[PDB]
Amino acid sequence: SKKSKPGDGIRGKGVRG
Repeated sequence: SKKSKPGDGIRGKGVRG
């Protein structure tokens, strides 16, 4: 979800946490 972590669901743009 466009941050930094290895998965988001919107590819691996990085989940928000």
